[PDB]
Amino acid sequence: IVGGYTCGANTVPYQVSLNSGYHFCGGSLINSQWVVSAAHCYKSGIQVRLGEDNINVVEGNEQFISASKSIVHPSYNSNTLNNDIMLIKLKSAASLNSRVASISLPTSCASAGTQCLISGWGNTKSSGTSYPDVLKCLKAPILSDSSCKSAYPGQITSNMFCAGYLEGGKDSCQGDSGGPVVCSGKLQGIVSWGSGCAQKNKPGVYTKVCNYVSWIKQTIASN
Ligand SMILES: [Ca+2]
Repeated sequence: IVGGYTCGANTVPYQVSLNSGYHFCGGSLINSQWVVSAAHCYKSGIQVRLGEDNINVVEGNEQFISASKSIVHPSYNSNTLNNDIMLIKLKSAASLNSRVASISLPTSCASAGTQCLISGWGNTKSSGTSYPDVLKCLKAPILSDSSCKSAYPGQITSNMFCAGYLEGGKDSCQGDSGGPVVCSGKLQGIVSWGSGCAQKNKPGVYTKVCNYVSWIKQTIASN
């Protein structure tokens, strides 16, 4: 997260870190045994880390649970990042309380202008590299389809939306991928891509979760 703020320990209780010896992506807990992330985060050998604030220090609310299966969306195209979404099942159920909690799926697609909370452990610099160790947060509005397509001609599908600031300075970034965009208490986006970070007229691009609620529910119901 570039230009954000320190969330505070366990204030984003659905935020997970995907660990394969190191944090490599975020995700969102959507029930006690399922996490949703970005398909471009896929790898074997994932351990899901819940209850994290400082990902380099054991602070006392962590749950470390290995993945039993990962399901990349059947239509994921890694070249275009269309359908950049995947589901990760936990080997055992997470224990849920105030510091570890699932985030509700949307009942509808949120509108341009809605303010959302974007969070992750990714790079905090647009020129250079500094990773924060504790969870960072950003409040940002969903942008119109027309501003999104004008920023990224030929690249925005119906499964994507932009959020952030056309002036730059505030954005998600490398290492935030797979993590949440939450608006009015519902998971509306997954951190997916962007040209650099916090650049002018290059806002963040996010997987549009509302398109995938039926796939997520039916996948969970049969796996
Ligand atoms: Ca920790």
